[PDB]
Amino acid sequence: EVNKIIGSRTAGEGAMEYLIEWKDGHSPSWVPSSYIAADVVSEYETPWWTAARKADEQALSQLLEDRDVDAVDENGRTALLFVAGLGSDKCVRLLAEAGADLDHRDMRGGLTALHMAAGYVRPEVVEALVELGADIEVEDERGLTALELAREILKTTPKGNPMQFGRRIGLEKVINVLEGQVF
Ligand SMILES: [Mg+2]
Repeated sequence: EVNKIIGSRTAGEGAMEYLIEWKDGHSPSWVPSSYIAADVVSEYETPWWTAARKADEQALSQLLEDRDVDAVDENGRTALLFVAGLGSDKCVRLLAEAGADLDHRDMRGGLTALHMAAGYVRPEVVEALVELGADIEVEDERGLTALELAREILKTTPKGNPMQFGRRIGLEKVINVLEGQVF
């Protein structure tokens, strides 16, 4: 008896709830995602995930009016993780300013936005997350901080062509930022 979904929120640990405009006229109220049709939920969430994967700052800003900054997908990713991995410091800052949990861990290894930024070699995003107050000591399921992950990826990166050489330079910048080195 859903007319439309008119809002989203996180609940508890890792759950989503939706604000429902009811067909029969009862005042809108919050229900767990499981109480209503999967297709109506999926169709409501789509523009959010599209905006995050496009690092579309304008669309994220508009959608935030009614939706939770920390909406999670099936794998426990929030928009912050998607835009951090893509290297969008503009969208990282937008979402942080909107109240995103900077320390959110996913369910595909327990990675944070800082692990995504370190692993995809996004030094400006690592800088931004540190500035904005991410807890750099948060560990993934393997017990690795973002700094330890960056060092691991550096050790597995060969030195053989100019693109690989450049990747190593970016990883070294990630490492220097997380170590708190003087620039
Ligand atoms: Mg350690």
